[PDB]
Amino acid sequence: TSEIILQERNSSLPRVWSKKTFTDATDFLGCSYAVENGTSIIGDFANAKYPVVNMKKLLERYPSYINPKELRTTETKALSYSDFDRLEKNKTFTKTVKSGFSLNLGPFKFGRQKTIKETFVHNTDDSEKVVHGELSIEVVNGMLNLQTAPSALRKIAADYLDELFVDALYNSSMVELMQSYGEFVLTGYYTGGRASALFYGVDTNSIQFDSKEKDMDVAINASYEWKNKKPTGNLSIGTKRENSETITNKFSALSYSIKTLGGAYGYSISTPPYDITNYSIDLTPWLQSLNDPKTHTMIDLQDGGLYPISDFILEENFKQRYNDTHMDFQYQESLEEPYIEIIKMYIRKSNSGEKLYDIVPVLNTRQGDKLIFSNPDAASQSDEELKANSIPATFLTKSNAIKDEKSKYYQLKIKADPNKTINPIIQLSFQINNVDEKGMYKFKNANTNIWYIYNPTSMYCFAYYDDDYIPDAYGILDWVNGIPIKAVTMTTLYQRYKIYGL
Ligand SMILES: [Cl-]
Repeated sequence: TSEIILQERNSSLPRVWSKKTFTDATDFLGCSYAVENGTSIIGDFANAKYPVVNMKKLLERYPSYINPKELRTTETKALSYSDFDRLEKNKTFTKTVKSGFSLNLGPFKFGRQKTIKETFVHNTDDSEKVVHGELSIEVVNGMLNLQTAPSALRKIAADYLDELFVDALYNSSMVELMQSYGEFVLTGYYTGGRASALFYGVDTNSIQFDSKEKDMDVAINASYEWKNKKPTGNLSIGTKRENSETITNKFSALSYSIKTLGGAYGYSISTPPYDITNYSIDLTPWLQSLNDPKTHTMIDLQDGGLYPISDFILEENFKQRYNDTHMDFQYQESLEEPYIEIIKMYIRKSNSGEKLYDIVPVLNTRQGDKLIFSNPDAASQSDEELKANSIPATFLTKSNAIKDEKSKYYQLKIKADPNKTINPIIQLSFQINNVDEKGMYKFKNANTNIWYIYNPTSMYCFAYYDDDYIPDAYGILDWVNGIPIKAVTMTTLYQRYKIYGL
């Protein structure tokens, strides 16, 4: 509203903010994993999407980053849940994600409900009577782990990312990247075969969450048979005769659908829904197909076997955006026009209680991050100086002076606005102190084709994949071409610099 342009985006610059560019069980490691848009079966190989880590390249240099271990066990787990928050009553999915990460369960819960609704015939059912069930039957044969020491993860980020993942990182929005890849990277899983069954019951007489869950607990447990459960037997789902009374005594209807993971002679595609007392399926051939380990696949996740994508990238702003987007704090559908806004940054309250501000250029990136170019010596200044930034006349002079300077390096829209505040001291924005376009060097990483432009006095760095369309979006191609080439090692860069992706 009181926004005023100080420089139109140079009109000869283009307006382009983006470009739209499993043999065996061990190949899932370092791939993205889809929660929201997957099958909702935890650890299901189908939810493995695309490679994030270039594993072949990594293992060619450091073979010890991978660590397989033979297992020979069987596992059954049953879960009953009256609603989609109760889905996580045993933290089944929660504990698969890296300990300490801020996990948003919404998408997982949404995906399960979406699947339930697609798997089971459309209903008039009174949700009060509804309870859900899940069964897992697993022949476990192996275990795969990627090294996850932070220093390992940084090395991977720097040099061992899949080039199409690097593409998505710089040529689409984080939103788009998560739609295509999913939200997590596979670091720890189990291999073998698995039968997975979902149940949908209408409890005849209980509406209490716990009572219905105990009813489902009993039903699930009366509804399958594993005789002689040897690892490394007969298996069937469905009740008959005596066991059917166990079900009908508590449920007016209980239906199920199964899906087998790996093996042969099973059910690769989720089955239509069947009444538990009417239709039984013999999985015996499928179970004994699992004696051929060639038929094995990814079947479940290790605790902490899923790492956020943010652990696999160096860029501060992408890391934060991934996190914020996952948490539903931010959502930019697609990359946009960058611009510098000269606005006010909160510093402190005067001894009269008055808010005092510095005037600051803030680069808005394609991704919509705000990179505040702060003056850390602004806090030293005396109250009356800072208060003079509230005078329209000093704002004119300073804003125009900053524009005159930054204009030498950036040909994008520069605007000023005396009524816009940005507060990084109390709060997405980032602070980069002592930004100075004159003090920079650059080098290209040969493995990844990323340019890293770094200021070795102030310890900040702007990164971008090597396609001129990007510097052109910021109208900085001239400037960057003039920047002298000076290599620094990746480890020095990420250990000693803050890196921001343009
Ligand atoms: Cl049926």
